[PDB]
Amino acid sequence: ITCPPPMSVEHADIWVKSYSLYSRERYICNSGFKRKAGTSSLTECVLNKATNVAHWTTPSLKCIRD
Repeated sequence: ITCPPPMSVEHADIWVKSYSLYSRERYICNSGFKRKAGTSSLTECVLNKATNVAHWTTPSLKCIRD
């Protein structure tokens, strides 16, 4: 039980080599960028109780320098 590709964020990178059911990942930001005051980039493989496949939340993320 692996997940679909996490394709979100915008101003950030992630690496997760094999995914997993009920796995948490945070975005590394873009090259040097910081999370703005309050933004959360927690992409968690949450079981959507219908599709039987854990997908990757809805994280807003505002990675802006520095």
